[PDB]
Amino acid sequence: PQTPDEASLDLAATDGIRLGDRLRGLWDLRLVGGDAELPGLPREGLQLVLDVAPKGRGLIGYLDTPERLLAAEPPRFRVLGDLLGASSASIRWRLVDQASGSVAPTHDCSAVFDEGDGTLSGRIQRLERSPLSPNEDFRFVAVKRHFPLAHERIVLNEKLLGWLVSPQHRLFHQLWHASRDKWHRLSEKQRNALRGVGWQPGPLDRERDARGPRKDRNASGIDFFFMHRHMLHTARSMQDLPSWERLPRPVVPLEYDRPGFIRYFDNPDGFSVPPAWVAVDDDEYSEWLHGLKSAEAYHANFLVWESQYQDPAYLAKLTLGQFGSELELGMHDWLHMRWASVTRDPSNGAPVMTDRFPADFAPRWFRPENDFLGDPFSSHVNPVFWSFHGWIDDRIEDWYRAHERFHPGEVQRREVEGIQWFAPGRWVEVGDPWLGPATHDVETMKLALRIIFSRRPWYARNLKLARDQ
Amino acid sequence: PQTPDEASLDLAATDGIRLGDRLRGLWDLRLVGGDAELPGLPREGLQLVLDVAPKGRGLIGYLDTPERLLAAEPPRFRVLGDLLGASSASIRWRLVDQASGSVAPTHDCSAVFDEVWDGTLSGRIQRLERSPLSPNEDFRFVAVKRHFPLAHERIVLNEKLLGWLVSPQHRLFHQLWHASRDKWHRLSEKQRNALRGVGWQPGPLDRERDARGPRKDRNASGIDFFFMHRHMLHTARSMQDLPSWERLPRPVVPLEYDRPGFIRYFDNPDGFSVPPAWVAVDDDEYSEWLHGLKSAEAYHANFLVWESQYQDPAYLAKLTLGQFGSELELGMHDWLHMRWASVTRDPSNGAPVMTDRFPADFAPRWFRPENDFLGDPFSSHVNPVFWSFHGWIDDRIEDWYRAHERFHPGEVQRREVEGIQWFAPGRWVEVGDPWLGPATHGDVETMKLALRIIFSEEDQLPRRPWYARNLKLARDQL
Repeated sequence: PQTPDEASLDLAATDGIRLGDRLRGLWDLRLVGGDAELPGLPREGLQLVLDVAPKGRGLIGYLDTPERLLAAEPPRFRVLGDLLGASSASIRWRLVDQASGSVAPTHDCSAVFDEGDGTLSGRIQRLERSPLSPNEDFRFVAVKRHFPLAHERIVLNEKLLGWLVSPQHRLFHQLWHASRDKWHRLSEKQRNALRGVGWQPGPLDRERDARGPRKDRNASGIDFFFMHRHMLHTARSMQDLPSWERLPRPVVPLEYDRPGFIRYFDNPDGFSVPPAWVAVDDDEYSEWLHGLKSAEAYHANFLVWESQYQDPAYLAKLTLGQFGSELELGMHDWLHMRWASVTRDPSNGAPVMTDRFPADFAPRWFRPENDFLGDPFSSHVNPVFWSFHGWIDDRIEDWYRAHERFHPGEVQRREVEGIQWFAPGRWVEVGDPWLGPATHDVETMKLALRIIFSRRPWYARNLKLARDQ
Repeated sequence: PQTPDEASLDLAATDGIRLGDRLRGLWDLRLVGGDAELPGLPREGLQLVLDVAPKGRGLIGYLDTPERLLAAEPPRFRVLGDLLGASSASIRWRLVDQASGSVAPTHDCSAVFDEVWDGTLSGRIQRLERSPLSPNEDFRFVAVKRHFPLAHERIVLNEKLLGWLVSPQHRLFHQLWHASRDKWHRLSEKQRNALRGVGWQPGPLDRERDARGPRKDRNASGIDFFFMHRHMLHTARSMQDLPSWERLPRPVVPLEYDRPGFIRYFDNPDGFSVPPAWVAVDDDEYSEWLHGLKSAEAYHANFLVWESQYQDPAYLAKLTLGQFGSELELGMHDWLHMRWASVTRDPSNGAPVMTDRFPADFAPRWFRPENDFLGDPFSSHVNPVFWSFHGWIDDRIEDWYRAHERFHPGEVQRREVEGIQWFAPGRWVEVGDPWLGPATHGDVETMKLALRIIFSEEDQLPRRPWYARNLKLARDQL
């Protein structure tokens, strides 16, 4: 056999990427064995921090006490390895003695990954010791620290929380979305049935489908913006819910800000991106969710949306309906899934792979534990829901200021349903935003939802991969 | 017409990537016009810092004085824009008044990008509080992208060492030493006998050690690679302190996480910054290859892997000294040269040049100290970075010795060879006569004549640097 004549760009494949995702994060480390000890370190209460670039194949990290990993001084031990030929069955890396003034490795580490979000267990070898000596007893078990959920870091008081998780509010939110999004694909038999219970989207016999051919010019976007502004108004009367001023930036890689990287995985402000998960027998959705949560998706899509929707020249070209429709079909769904964490069983919160069936109204799904962002039946319960929906709502004023600049006086402010809104005109197609039957009963909403429905999350049903993906 | 029913990952294409490359960096800003001013800022002496992710389409940055852009406090103005529909003919971004307690933009900027042979941005700024129906405002700006400092502009080589490196004898030696090894397997017997006649065959006569032939990994050619550069380090280090890299330099920290560090990186203070890729005329394959090789994901995918492997006892203990040298040269070595290679430059005045020196072109100007191009062994040894990563490589030989002392104790023996700390022949050291040129197995005009036999023998009329001639793109790159 002949060796390679040159090198090529060796970006990680799916297996290597997923492996790096399993390793990336903060681990609670424990050393076991008669010879299990590291110079100037205790045996228990240690931590291991690992990182791998989104498509990288090298492995970096540090090993020390929790306090020294967050300290500014270089940690005692540094991790250097690579994932060539690696897998859940074999991960290797060396430790570097950063206090010896030398980068030469002092230990050889090998581990196996088992599925608390994961476990690494293996052996450590002192490189100064000869392999011809009796096998040394130097083991370690590292447990990956739980990635804190949004509700574990942003607490919603009982009054607000009681209003969000109530069966009345959950079904309203789901049916309000379901009626808009499905109307264009419902038969008139289904339409007349929803009309019979007053749950048609918009004025009767003049309904405003949100995802049909004329979705951008039928004023459906106005129902989108207003309903959430109405939700923000009532929700903010029960608790201070500040909007995002800017979109959260992706995690800083470990090589440039070690404490910030470590702090990110504690989700301190609840605005961290939950790491993507792998869906059972659905690589298309797993790839889509992964990219949507990636850093390059922030720089390619989210950062663009943040720019466009604060650009007067860009907003002044859109009616309030065009703006709402454009933002809902693109940014809105992606916001939910970027910050979505895995669906948890409502009764105890254990991670579950399956998503709730839309017409499944078992009493457990209504528990406060279910705040899954991928389903409007529960997304409003997540604290992050209000942060980026406040951000969206604030962009309406950028839209108003955009037109006051290029079309002064053509858009008029006006109070609608006790909410700061705008009067109909050249840039406001309608003056009757749809808030459900109130503007145009639990068991009734269930019957309506059953008419519409009677496997991926709701906000992932329209997922589309790029040609390059 | 219909609007999109959903969104999709919108990574930048080649045009968008190159545009972001043109914008990324630090700019000296100048405001011109009767209404040209920004609140709480002077008109002259401003700077603009811009960044775009490797494949990002959003545009971020800051605008303030040089001192405040390097300060920890938030700069006065923040840039937010996007490159949808943008190009050298139109780039737009908004300014945010970070001192106003609001992220709402206060100005609207548009500019055109010129190169004016690193680039120029000129355009207009619009106060958003001012009505467009008002008299046309006079608010222009000209931003000049600051020169990316070269390695020799930040690491100074004393006259003695530098004089030893640029000498025509040393330049031709370095090129012919590489040329002989790398071309031998493709040379006719007429060309081989001709080199043998001048004592420039690679290795022992009639037992030459080609470096890129089928038996390149098992013919001990890698030992000639490691040793010659260790010999070069020894003599060079006797004239100037040339410390090796302990670790490989990390890619630039993005602007979003460390603004001063991002700005300092483009000053190349330690001479170890990665010169931004350039676009080759009528050679997209090479432009993509050079771009990826200089990218951050190439550091994490290739360089960081090499850095790990070549300090992994289990990995090194599986290689003889010849296998190790050959493997490292064919892969990491060439990539090291091109990753830190600044654009080739005219020796007489230093202006960036698109064409590379023809190997058999020995005009007297190429021998000037100005020519320290890393892509050509005729000049790579003159670049200060050359010695940093060749010291790193040389240090890995000791990791290899310790690897074998661990897994094969006593099977590798140290020994002084040609006054250099080396190793004796054995199971893991194929040969004991490293090739340093005619001195070990054998003149200016002679070296020129030999190079002409190798390069000028056929035709000269697809022009790439020496260390890029064996470039290979991954299936995903194009």
